[PDB]
Amino acid sequence: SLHMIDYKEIEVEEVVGRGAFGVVCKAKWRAKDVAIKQIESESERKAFIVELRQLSRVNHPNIVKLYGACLNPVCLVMEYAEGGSLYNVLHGAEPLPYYTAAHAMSWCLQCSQGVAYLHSMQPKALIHRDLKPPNLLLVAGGTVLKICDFGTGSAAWMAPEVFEGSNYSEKCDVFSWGIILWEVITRRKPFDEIGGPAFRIMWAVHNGTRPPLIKNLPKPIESLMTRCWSKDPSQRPSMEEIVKIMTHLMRYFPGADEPLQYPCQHSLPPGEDGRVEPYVDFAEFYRLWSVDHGE
Ligand SMILES: Nc1ncnc2c1ncn2[C@@H]1O[C@H](CO)[C@@H](O)[C@H]1O
Repeated sequence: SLHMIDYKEIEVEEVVGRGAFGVVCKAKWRAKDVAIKQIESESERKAFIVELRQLSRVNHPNIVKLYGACLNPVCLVMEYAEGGSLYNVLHGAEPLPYYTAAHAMSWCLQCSQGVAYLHSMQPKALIHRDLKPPNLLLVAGGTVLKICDFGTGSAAWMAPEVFEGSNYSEKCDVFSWGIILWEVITRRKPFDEIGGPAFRIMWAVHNGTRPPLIKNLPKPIESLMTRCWSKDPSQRPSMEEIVKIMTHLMRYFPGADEPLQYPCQHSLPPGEDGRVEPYVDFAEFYRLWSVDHGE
């Protein structure tokens, strides 16, 4: 429930991308920089309407803010994520930014906060259904993360019970969260070594295949990550529990407030061993952890 806008007051600019349906472009509105997604032929009409009703209910710090809409041509006027997508930060073009373990953990904590808010909606919970880096936006110097484009999304982040058509719950979003955590820690695309048609990934994941273990990952983070990957949905933690756990771990990950400002020359040596090395460094975590415990 909120704000209307007339297309004639919006100055469309360069296309910034295309998601599940419409097309997102850069733009201006009332001298404020905005981002807008419009339809490209009805059919997206139905979907766009659902997005409106949903987006009109949500109000949270970690979810893209909607400014208004319009059926003149029909489009959403959202806030412009200066920082771009998390996909582009991770796997984008040449000058890729350097990021730390604190950033990675912080992005994941903020993601779970936004999703925990959706899962706690009343009358009934909203499931995202399409959690993946292309749908995670960064602002405030790549410091603050926000979720966008609700499913209502490649097979690399989908919970197996979802492809198999079968019923599913908010626990499908918890599975995607687990994969995104592996992905920001290793800075590798999940199942990139499978490729081919999507059905080859679905088959692998359906038979129990998960992203390779990370070398030297902290036990408390590894256990949280693998629990989210559980075949059995009921065995995955709730998004609320993930928020509590991640919040407590952040105590050993200081520096999440620092903006992304250094360009890194990221290598990436695959060689399918029996594990992968993390992109981020956990040496400070262990030292700060050790200080609070025994080691
Ligand atoms: N508010 C926004 N600001 C900047 N880019 C956006 C926004 N919403 C969606 N996008 C872009 O939409 C493309 C298609 O969803 C994504 O790759 C993402 O970078």
